[PDB]
Amino acid sequence: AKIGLFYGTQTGVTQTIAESIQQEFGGESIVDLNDIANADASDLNAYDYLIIGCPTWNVGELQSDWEGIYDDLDSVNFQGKKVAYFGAGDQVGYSDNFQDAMGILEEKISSLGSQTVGYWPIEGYDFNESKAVRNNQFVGLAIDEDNQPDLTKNRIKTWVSQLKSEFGL
Ligand SMILES: Cc1cc2nc3c(=O)[nH]c(=O)nc-3n(C[C@H](O)[C@H](O)[C@H](O)COP(=O)(O)O)c2cc1C
Repeated sequence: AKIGLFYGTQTGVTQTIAESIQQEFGGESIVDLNDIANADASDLNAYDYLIIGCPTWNVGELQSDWEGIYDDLDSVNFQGKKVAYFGAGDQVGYSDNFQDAMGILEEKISSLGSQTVGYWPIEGYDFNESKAVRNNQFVGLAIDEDNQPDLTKNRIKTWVSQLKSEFGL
């Protein structure tokens, strides 16, 4: 598969989202699914297209597995790669840090030469601050199973549909 999806999860929500995304793209022949806990930063070198999934924890912090590999990202050559992002979060309980992890990873990875694709509009959400917002759009798909579980299915479908174009599909 030409697309590599790497996710991190604490309670399993980001994993479920990741599995749905793979399914929407067309299955394992289209998208390789990997838990970042079982990977090396160098594993990211193999793809032209990447999808990064990471939930935010403990007030604007990266999920533990992403935190662990964070300093190793500098060794990956992101030049020429197109990267999309997604994350699970809680806009009500953490309105001042909603989807912060997604924003932290995007800032790092994009500064290393990659091009971010898959921006998502902020309509329908209610939050105060987020490090994942640029030009009034999220840098990736913001899922909220804690407060908006009924919107998830459609959010994934629409986002994947828009992504296909960007990933030469
Ligand atoms: C104690 C605690 C702190 C959290 N901190 C944040 C936060 O700062 N920002 C946010 O958007 N969500 C935050 N969340 C919400 C989680 O990201 C959300 O529950 C998500 O579904 C967890 O996904 P996981 O199963 O993939 O780890 C927090 C959740 C808990 C329980």
